[PDB]
Amino acid sequence: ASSSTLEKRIEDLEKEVLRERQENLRLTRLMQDKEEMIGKLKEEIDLLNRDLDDMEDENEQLKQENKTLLKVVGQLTR
Amino acid sequence: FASSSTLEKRIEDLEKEVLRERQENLRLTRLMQDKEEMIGKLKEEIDLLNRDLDDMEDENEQLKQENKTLLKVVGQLT
Ligand SMILES: [K+]
Ligand SMILES: [K+]
Ligand SMILES: [K+]
Ligand SMILES: [K+]
Ligand SMILES: [K+]
Ligand SMILES: [K+]
Repeated sequence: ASSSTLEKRIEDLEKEVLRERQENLRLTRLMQDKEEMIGKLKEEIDLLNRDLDDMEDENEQLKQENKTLLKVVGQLTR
Repeated sequence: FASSSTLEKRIEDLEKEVLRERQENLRLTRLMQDKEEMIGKLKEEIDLLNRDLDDMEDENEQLKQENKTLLKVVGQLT
């Protein structure tokens, strides 16, 4: 094993380490992005479910009003 | 100047390092694929909830026009 070949092996491997560290940094940051996205989506789901609950309530209320008005008309017909 | 042995160990160490960092990036890659799947399902859920909210919107409008008609009927009778 000649010292020149060894020194070049070291040079190459060190380049490699730097490269893969860059790639890992990239992946880590991307990971944080995906995580943020998951958070926002989950929040959006919670909001949508609150909206859905609100709609269920407004509609049930309207159905009871209709039931009442229909009942009234029923009385004005008999 | 560095010993052929010294160089051999720097090489040893660097190779261990590369293998380590590669394992780590593999881990991150798989974790990433997970995050993307998760995001997919969440977005799909958002689609279903928005469809449901649309359905509730239509039903809401139908109940409101029905309500208005009934009010009108009550007005014409008494
Ligand atoms: K070598
Ligand atoms: K290499
Ligand atoms: K890390
Ligand atoms: K060295
Ligand atoms: K090292
Ligand atoms: K890669």
